[PDB]
Amino acid sequence: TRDQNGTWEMESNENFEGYMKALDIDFATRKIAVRLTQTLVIDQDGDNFKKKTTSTFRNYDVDFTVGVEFDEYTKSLDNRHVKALVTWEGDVLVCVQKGEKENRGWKKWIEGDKLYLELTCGDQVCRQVFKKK
Amino acid sequence: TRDQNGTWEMESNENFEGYMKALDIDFATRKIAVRLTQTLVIDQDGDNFKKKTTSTFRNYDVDFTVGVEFDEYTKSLDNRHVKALVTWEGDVLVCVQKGEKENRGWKKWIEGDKLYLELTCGDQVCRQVFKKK
Amino acid sequence: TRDQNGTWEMESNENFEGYMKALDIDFATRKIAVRLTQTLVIDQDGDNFKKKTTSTFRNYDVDFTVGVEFDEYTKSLDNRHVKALVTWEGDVLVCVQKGEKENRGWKKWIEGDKLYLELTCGDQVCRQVFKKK
Repeated sequence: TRDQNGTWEMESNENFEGYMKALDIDFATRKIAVRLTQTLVIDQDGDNFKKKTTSTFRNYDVDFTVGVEFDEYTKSLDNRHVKALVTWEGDVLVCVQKGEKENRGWKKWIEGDKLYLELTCGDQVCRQVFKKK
Repeated sequence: TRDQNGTWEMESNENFEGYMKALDIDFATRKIAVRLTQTLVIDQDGDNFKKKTTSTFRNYDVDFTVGVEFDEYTKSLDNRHVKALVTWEGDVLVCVQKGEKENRGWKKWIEGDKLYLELTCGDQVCRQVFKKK
Repeated sequence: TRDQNGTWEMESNENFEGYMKALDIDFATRKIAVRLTQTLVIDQDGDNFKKKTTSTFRNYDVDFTVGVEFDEYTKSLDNRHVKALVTWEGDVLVCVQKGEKENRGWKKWIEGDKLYLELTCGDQVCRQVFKKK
């Protein structure tokens, strides 16, 4: 309970924009920091502390089952809650995002050794291609 | 010498926001770059140069001893000078940050494999949880 | 058919600024997202998906030959096109960037185990020091 010697990786975070706003800090810097995850390296020898804070952007996670409508909180983009439904269309993974936005969803399909992802939102359509590593 | 071939890690950086202000660049975009550290990989083949610039977030280091009041310059928050005093209250590491802000401090305690950090400034409290790795 | 379980690195993608503006988000956050590349780790077990998207900076690469004037599109700063010519002045690597800004260039020289970089634009000069690793 008193031994902080360790590399610590951040897993959550609460009222942080309010803490930065209370510290007299502006939009941008607040808008960056909300997208970062910190890592604390603490070297403690008795009463002596050495702390290092490393930042590396807020990883984003999504979990779903094909055919099971689930709640997708679309952070790192537009902090909205959307009901997502993933289905198989051949080998193309098609998704509908029921929420505040109309015509919100995406389509993803594998062609050979590459993954193609088409993002649809209203009138704007985003096509994305990924490379295997 | 003319041999710049090497991985170079940035150690300083002066008048850089002013350099961006002269380049016609605005607040926000400047507020990102001031929080970045670059690493240059220089590959020299005769008179041919190959440079790669990798950008990560700046790590911050703090060293203190509980019971010894020290001056903490909050470079990782809102560039302020505070006289900080860290004391043990049971097994909870409590800190008071005497400065321009009232009720400014933090508390840290280890509970199992997780680190809990509460940041207090006036009426705003920021909760952060870290996991051991 | 159907086993995309694998680490994917972003290589192309299409219209992203229009998609981000349509998602009700902009200003600071818009200026950052255009400079990031994501990598997706997909863990698929039958009909169960676990996806994690970790992001980093897109990084900038430059290739040139000393004495050969080339067209430099100055991204990661203020998106301008400058005619750049890099020449040796003793042991100082000097570059002139002919363009919209006057007296715009940089100089680079090795001093011991450190790399020194002075960035000049008009009246503002940015000093940067790198250490070899």
